[PDB]
Amino acid sequence: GFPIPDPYCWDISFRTFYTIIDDEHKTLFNGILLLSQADNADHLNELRRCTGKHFLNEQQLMQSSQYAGYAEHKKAHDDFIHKLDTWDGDVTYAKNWLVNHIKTIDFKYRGKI
Amino acid sequence: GFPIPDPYCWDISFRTFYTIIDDEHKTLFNGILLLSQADNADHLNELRRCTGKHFLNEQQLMQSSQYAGYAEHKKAHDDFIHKLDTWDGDVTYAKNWLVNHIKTIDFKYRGKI
Amino acid sequence: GFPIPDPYCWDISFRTFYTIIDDEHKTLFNGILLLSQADNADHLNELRRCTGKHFLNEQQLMQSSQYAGYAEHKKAHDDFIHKLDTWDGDVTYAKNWLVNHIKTIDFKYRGKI
Amino acid sequence: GFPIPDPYCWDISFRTFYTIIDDEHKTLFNGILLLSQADNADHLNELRRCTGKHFLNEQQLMQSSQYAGYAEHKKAHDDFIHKLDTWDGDVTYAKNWLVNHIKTIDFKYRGKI
Amino acid sequence: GFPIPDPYCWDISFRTFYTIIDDEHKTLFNGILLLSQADNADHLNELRRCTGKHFLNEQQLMQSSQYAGYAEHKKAHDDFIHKLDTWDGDVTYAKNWLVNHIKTIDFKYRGKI
Amino acid sequence: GFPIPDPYCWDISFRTFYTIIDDEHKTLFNGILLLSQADNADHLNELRRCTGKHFLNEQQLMQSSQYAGYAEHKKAHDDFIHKLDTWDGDVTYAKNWLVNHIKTIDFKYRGKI
Amino acid sequence: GFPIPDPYCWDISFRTFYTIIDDEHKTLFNGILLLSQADNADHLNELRRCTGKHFLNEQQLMQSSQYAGYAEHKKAHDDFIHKLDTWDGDVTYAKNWLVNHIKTIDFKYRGKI
Amino acid sequence: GFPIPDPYCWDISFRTFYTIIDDEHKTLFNGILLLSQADNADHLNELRRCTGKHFLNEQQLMQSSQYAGYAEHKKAHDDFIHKLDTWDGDVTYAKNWLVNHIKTIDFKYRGKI
Repeated sequence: GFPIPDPYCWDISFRTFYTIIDDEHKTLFNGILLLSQADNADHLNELRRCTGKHFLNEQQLMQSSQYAGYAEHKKAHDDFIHKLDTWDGDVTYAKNWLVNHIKTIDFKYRGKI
Repeated sequence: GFPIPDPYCWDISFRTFYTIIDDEHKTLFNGILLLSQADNADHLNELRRCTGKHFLNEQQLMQSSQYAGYAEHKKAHDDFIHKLDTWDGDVTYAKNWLVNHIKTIDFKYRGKI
Repeated sequence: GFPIPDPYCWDISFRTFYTIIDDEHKTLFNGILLLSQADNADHLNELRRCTGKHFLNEQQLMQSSQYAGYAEHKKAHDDFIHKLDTWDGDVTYAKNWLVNHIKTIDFKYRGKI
Repeated sequence: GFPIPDPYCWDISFRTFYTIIDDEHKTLFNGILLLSQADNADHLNELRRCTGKHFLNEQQLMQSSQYAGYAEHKKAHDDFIHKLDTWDGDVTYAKNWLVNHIKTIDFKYRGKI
Repeated sequence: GFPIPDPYCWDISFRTFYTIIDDEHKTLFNGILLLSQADNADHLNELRRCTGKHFLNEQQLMQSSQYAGYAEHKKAHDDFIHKLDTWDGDVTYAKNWLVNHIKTIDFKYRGKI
Repeated sequence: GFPIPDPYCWDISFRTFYTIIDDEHKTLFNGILLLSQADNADHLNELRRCTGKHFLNEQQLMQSSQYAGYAEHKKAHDDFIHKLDTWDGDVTYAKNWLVNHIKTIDFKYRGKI
Repeated sequence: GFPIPDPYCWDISFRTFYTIIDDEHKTLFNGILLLSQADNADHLNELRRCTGKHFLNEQQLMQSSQYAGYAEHKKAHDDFIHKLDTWDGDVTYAKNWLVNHIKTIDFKYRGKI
Repeated sequence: GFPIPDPYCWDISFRTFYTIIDDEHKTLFNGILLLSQADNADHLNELRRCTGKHFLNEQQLMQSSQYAGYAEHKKAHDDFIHKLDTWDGDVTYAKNWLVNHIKTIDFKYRGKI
């Protein structure tokens, strides 16, 4: 278990060293913070758009080097989209999910893509 | 039921806030107006090309954020192409179809893609 | 000296056979049509954006084949941008300008770019 | 004169309806937030990179439609780059600058680019 | 039956009005002329590369507007590649094939893509 | 001093091993061939377009690797554009020019760009 | 059997005449040399990334001209990735594999793509 | 003052964490290695091409985030191009130059571009 930032914002400990990836991640932190402030459709739309987009871009980056962990990673992503598409308002889950995802799954592709 | 513009041209009430989308939509209004002036092959070709192109671009935009309503939207598009490919000269149908499509189906992706 | 379409909308007599160019032209016609219905800011912004975008894209297209008539063409474009930036509500001027510009200046690059 | 969000993070009141622009803005907010926590080099590099990248992309976007307010806008951007290149630790200035810049200068191009 | 140019070179009667397409077609005329001069591997390689490339690009152009005749056209292309991949030295067939293909199959997509 | 192919068409002795470059060259040969059959405007426009496009693309290619012989090369190109812009019907000049240009100036960048 | 360079580095005998391909190949020689110096995860990651990327790019190049040997070539590539993904430390195999691959399989696409 | 790798090949101590940059650097190392084996034209062309291409790409990368140290960096690059354009066979200079350039000038932009 990694610490959950408060305020729930990206910090340099999340750096992957892929600047486009890092810049997209900042948008996912932000989407989750807005929902924590107000659980509404606008905020969910914002997060869901940024998530969908980030997951696809990152997947494309993985495929460009035929990354061996692509299948498993894509599955993790798809499971989170499902959660956003069946949103129940569990912001705590989302806060945790994103921190652990970056620091354990994204961190495993560093130097391989 | 939304009002059918006369002359059958795009107005700012159709704005989606995606400038490329709006610019493509203007070409679909125009294609339908020409057919209303003269139901010939040139006019149908023009509309059919612009429709095919717009539908594909918009679909690509939807996919870039893994838009959850993609499947349903694509199906709506494909049904209209079919109509254009089996054209019977029913310009009234087309005039209605396009107004309702933009204002109810396209308007639902705003803020999500 | 060419006729002014009424309603003020693109027709196949304006085809340049550059589909990209034709599709952008359809947006300039629409832009002038809106102004002709309501001379306001939303409508002028719409024409202005489309005009600026079309003129630059067309200019790029000319540059790609090192078109001999570029400088003269670009000077024509810049003059019209200038009129839009100092709009005076002279919708008749604009209806006229566009019709002649396409049918005389743009028709000139066909087959050369 | 606009309120400063606390915590210093992007919110939907800043939406420009250009998703690319909004997503880059989220990175400038985060950049200023880091500096507000720790005024060090890692944090300033992060803000500086994101700022330089966003300003140039936004500038390109303005240029694509030959935006009339470009020169004034670019001069605003260049002044802020300059402050970052001679950073003085004035985090309050930066919090302020960004908020007003978006809500006044960037809001101005909406519908024109 | 259309006349077979002699020398076997592209002329403006083959124009499709798509400059990229026309420029690629010129390379197919050339590939067939070389083979007519000397039926060797170099010449076949040249034609086969240019054919493969042209067919794919043109197919991509067709798909961008969801051209209704794509399937039939692609099949015609694939049948010619097969011939090149099982080359028997029948230059007369190839000379005929290309003239008839452009003037009857390619000419049918004009204004639709 | 190189032989002039008859018929005036590209052959593999002109290969530069840059497939893009070779394919554009084939269009310049064809352009000169048309003029050699009929010295008219359709034919000159065709050569002129292809020439302008090829020279700029090749120039870009040179620039991408910061080619040392660029300035000299570009000056050669610009002189020939100039002859085409003041065409005098001297088809012999053109047949000659192209053959030597490729086999001397273009052959020089091989392996350096 | 072709000679194995020592030091295990790319030389001009490996030239394919496709500069992007040659530049990528240099990265595969380097990846294998590092492993020969120290069989660790960093070195394997480096080679595996460069291999995955090169194989995909080259495959894309093959497909752009509908290269007839694509299937067989892709299979050869996939078999090598498998080896890297089940790495047993047999650097000798890898040194041999790459030399023979370039000089017999890659060399067969020259002039065809 | 950094050690010179022997054999003169890239190693992970040179990583900048910009995979594109690292992969281009590997080509400069190889270029200098060839010259170190045979001081001829094929080898110098190879280094020169790769150097020109890498320096411009890296320069573009710097420009994309409006890097503060660009002008100083570009001046360093241009000096080395100049040495290659007036090659004197001083391979020791080159081995040295590259090692220090990366480890001092290039290492400086990390995290800022």
